Amino acid sequence: AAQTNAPWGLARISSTSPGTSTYYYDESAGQGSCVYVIDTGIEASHPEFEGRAQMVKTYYYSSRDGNGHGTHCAGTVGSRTYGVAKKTQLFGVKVLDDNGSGQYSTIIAGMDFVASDKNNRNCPKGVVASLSLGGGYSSSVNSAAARLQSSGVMVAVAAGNNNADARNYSPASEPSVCTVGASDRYDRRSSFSNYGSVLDIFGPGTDILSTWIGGSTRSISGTSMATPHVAGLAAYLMTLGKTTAASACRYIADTANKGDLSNIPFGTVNLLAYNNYQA
Repeated sequence: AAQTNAPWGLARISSTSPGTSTYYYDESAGQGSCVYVIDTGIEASHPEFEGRAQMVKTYYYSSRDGNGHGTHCAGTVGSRTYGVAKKTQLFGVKVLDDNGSGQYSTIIAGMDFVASDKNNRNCPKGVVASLSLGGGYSSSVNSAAARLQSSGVMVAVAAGNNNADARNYSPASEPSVCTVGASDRYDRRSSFSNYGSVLDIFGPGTDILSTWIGGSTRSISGTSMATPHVAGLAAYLMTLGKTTAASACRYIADTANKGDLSNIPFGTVNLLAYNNYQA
């Protein structure tokens, strides 16, 4: 399948070169997979989600996304126009308040929630969790992310936006999950992207168009935006049967575009997520 005039990041993940604008992908499109977006919520009523999104948990007075961040990330995973995996099922877990903040105890509870809640959902092709959040190093936060991964969920986490070594941030620094840095449309490391040996992969993160609250759209930047590209890619590849939740991060690294990014610090992987789709 081909989506013309796609957001640059979608085109990038199906291309061996920057500078194109059509996204190519197998029509299975993540059908039969599920992606949890652990964030500020999801505006599931947005036409872009087509009834495939739902809120399943909140720790606050509402499950609604009063911020937009979670809706944007969910759109990059799986919206019809802005999403990588256009037929996946999206499940929202609101661990962040409408200011975008959350306590680590709540975030940990949300991760353990997903590890159990997947047993209440129909995801025959597999389960992914996208975590566009983080703060300073916490062994308890890292352990929660490790549990979620161990339970059979492909965990993708943002590297962080400090232009610093991600070893000092959580859950970015957890070795067993997939830690995602950000790149721009010219294949440069995004100016704010964290780096370091704990990164597994880069995805598009600068000037990413996706869904927003109020049935709208906007373009924003962050490792928060790169992470759902990788989460959606994992769901897509799991639906194709090419990999599993336990092996998808390694598979994405195996099949990535290699050595094509600029300003990658020595010791950080130079790997850009790529779907290897041959139309």
